[PDB]
Amino acid sequence: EVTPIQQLFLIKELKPGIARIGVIWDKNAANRDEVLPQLQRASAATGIKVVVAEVASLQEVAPQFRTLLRDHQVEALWVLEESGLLGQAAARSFLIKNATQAGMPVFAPSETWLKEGACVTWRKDAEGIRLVVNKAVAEAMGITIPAKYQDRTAFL
Repeated sequence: EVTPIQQLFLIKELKPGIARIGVIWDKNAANRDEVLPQLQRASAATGIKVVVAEVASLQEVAPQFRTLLRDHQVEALWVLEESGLLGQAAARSFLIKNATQAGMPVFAPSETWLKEGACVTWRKDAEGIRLVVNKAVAEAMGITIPAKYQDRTAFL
């Protein structure tokens, strides 16, 4: 319900200064032809370069993540859905741990990721976007809440 471009504009204010972000995309997720060109348009609109790494199985997750880190030097990890592989505990734990140990916040699609170490997720209410924030991690990662959302932010 929060669109990819709305998400990337939020990310721009949550981690200000960010210039490169990494997306891990499940090749078996729905809507690739919609989401993936929207990411490139979001990139041009926001000024943040978006690099997408696609994965089909757990053995692809680790090498693809390292490509994002060494080849592209991304500054955050962004996961847009968790219907399949990214909804598995093994993939979720791997991505959060290796992102965190690289100094990268994780912007995640559900509170399950927050319960495991991700920084921020979001929801759309009648009064607009609301943020859900892992207070412990977000404080350590230097996440900043835009002024409009100060009153629309819940801690896990």
